[PDB]
Amino acid sequence: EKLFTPLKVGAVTAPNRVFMAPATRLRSIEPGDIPTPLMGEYYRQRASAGLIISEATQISAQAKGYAGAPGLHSPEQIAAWKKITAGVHAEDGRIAVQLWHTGRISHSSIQPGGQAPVSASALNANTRTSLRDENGNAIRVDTTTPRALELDEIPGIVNDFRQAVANAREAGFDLVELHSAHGYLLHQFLSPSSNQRTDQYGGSVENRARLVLEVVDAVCNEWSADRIGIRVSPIGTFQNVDNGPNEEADALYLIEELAKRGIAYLHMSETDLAGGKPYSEAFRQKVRERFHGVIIGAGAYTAEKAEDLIGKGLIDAVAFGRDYIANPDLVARLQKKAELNPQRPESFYGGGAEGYTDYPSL
Ligand SMILES: Cc1cc2nc3c(=O)[nH]c(=O)nc-3n(C[C@H](O)[C@H](O)[C@H](O)COP(=O)(O)O)c2cc1C
Repeated sequence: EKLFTPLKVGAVTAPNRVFMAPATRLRSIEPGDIPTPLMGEYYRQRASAGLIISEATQISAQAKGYAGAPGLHSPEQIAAWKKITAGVHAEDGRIAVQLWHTGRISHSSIQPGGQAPVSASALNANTRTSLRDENGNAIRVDTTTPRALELDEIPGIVNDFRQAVANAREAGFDLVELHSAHGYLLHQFLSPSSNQRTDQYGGSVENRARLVLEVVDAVCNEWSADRIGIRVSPIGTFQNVDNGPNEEADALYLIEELAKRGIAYLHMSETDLAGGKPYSEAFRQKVRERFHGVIIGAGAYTAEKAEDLIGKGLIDAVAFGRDYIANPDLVARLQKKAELNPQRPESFYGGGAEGYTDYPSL
């Protein structure tokens, strides 16, 4: 078995390969998009993970697309996240913050000034996001048509990611994960289906990857490359954002470019929750030979699949989403081959302690 053996992940060392995947739970305080003591308890319960990757966290107010998702831009947010990271560290854990801009997967009612969200192009995502009703309960609402970012606004986006990483360092996170997956802003630029720009940020793969690579360079300069990871979902379709007709070639281009920066990790979200075609071993080899840090796989993994691919040398760690939602001590359960708690997906999004901090440890 290798799942329970240590792994150096940039500037930190994980004691096992069983990582907690990022999971939006939509329990922050509004107004202010502030993490809570209940969220600190949730993460503290999971601190035996080789690495915790937090729920997606806004880099700015404009980045917000879901009511209840936290930010890392305000002083009050920074102060609250400092308590959460302290709690994880008190339990000898490690925690990374996943940073996002939702782009067009958003709604005007939670944007600054009530105005349209932004994206690469002015095309509706044709999906829903999650708002809150007058009693604070999560509700699904159609996304608002976005405005295309003007060329002169793109430096501000890069600066927002830079500043959020600086804030993550102060807040005590061990690493950052850039959310370049799942149809959110960075992926909106990457994908030909959502990016119809005719400037240097659209067209060719080199132009479509331009923004994400500018963000990577900015955050590496702000902190250090050994503190930066990135989540990608480059094969398949995710929240109506496909990866285009040359998805494999384009993914390998992006990975080769990320490798030049010497970042800590590459986290690949292999399928969305509705499924998709599995990665071939050949494609995993092509990824492996292009990236020289840690590769994290995710998407309906079992311990068996993780051990298989780690032992084949194709990935270094596995991130579990829903199993970690329901099992705070997943590491111990997997080590002892114990049963897992049953999942309650009706409480994944919104609400309070129920379905959040009340899944028992062994
Ligand atoms: C309730 C829920 C919230 C999620 N939120 C995020 C998120 O904030 N960021 C992200 O990159 N993926 C998110 N995901 C995807 C998970 O990280 C993970 O890739 C996915 O659950 C598939 O893995 P699993 O079969 O182990 O659950 C979420 C999934 C679920 C079920």
